[PDB]
Amino acid sequence: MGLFNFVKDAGEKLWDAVTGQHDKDDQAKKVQEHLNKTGIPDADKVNIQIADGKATVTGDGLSQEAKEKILVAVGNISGIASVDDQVKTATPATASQFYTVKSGDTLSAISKQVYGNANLYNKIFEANKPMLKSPDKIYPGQVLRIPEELEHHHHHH
Ligand SMILES: [K+]
Repeated sequence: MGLFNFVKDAGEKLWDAVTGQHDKDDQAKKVQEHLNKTGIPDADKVNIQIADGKATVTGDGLSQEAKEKILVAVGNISGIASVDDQVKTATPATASQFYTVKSGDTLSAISKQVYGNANLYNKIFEANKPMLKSPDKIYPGQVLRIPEELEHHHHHH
């Protein structure tokens, strides 16, 4: 209900994660820019803070999908180990799970893990977008956003 845990070393290499580059809001700056570069929706609706590697998102008035959306992009920074969600939602949306890619897994393999079916790799990857590069282009530490598999009966191919 507050903090989310991520990988640290894994994610977009925005800065020199070896030390933290320069300063707190500068680290955040990269993150904000990163979300704008990637094209993360509602990334302007929120706000990002950085505490060495503990990022904090805030904002209000978006959907929960938008909120977590930012979390993923912010929590997938090389240098960021976690994201403190402080952003508020104005409209009802479906909540998702967060799965961290392990060394050897593919979008399919993890989809099969989270959904029970690998064919749902797209639902994840496209949801991890535009943060995620490509399905088989994941990387160890990629905490992919796992949308809620509504009605397990049918749907899944
Ligand atoms: K990270």
